[PDB]
Amino acid sequence: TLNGGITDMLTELANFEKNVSQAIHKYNAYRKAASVIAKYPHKIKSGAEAKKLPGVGTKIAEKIDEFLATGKLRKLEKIRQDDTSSSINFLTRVSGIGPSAARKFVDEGIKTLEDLRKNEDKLNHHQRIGLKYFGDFEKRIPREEMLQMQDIVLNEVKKVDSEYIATVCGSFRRGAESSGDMDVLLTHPSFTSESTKQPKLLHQVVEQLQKVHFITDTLSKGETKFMGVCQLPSKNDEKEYPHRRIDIRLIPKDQYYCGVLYFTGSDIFNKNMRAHALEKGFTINEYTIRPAGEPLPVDSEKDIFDYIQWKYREPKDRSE
DNA sequence: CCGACCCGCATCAGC
DNA sequence: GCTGATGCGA
DNA sequence: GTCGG
Ligand SMILES: [Mn+2]
Ligand SMILES: [Mn+2]
Ligand code: NA
Repeated sequence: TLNGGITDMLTELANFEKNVSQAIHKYNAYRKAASVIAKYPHKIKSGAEAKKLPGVGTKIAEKIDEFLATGKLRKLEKIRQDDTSSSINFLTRVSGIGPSAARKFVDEGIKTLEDLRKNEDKLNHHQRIGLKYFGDFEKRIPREEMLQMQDIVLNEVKKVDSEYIATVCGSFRRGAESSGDMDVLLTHPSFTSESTKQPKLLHQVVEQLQKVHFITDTLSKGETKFMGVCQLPSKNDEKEYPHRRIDIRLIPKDQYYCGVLYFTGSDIFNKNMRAHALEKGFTINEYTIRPAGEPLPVDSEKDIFDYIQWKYREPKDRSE
């Protein structure tokens, strides 16, 4: 329920705008109208009614009519049948395949996972992992596993250096009963915004997690960001836990809190809070919040909230 | 009528 | 080689 | 797509 009929239709319209139309802003517009209609409390019984809401303009209001009147969106119907667009859309679901490669692949007739597997040369490194773990990466990871996942990371990071500070942020920090990836925030004293008193700080952590057979594959690895694959150690004659995504960020200690607010999200919430900082006369990024002038001081997450006249929303409520 | 819409890493285009 | 643009995903 | 200059 919950105007679910509309919000699906919108969300579906959005995924076709990103993946097929490569119209990133129409995608955002649709998801937006969707997240708003989702908060509206009433059963929308009219396009005009929905048009009262912000984010709902005419076109979406037109579409709500066709939907409410026919239980169907003839555009969406056509799109779902369409071999080309159905494929470009599907392949996006492989990490490393955005809309741009999706369309290359379908142009050359590559349209399925089977077609991808027997085209391994035509896949860069990332897309080859994305295929190899296509299943696992769409599986949700239970909080019970998030915890097992947390222990290993905190345990191994301190084994490298007792001065590191590692914080699982993301859906996890928001109490969510299950999460998609493992987002992890990392800080060390040598790395500050002012200076980099030690190198390989991220590397060390990655190699250690890789030494203990926790991190199994790398998608992208820089000085300050890691994107990777990891796997709980299993038991004897027992099923192998699924392969899971993990993102590690090395934030300057001085900007720790601007990084927490950011890696905690949510993404809809983040753009919702960033878009309110601009109108309140501010710019908020994972490092700083600026007036764009000099770095405003920060020693709490709420500090950022008051700056834009926002009541502090406990991490559990930033699920927008 | 029209422009705006909230950064790190890999790969590629081009010099 | 190098820089800068683009894709992709946080 | 939607909104505001
Ligand atoms: Mn996450
Ligand atoms: Mn993530
Ligand atoms: Na993808």
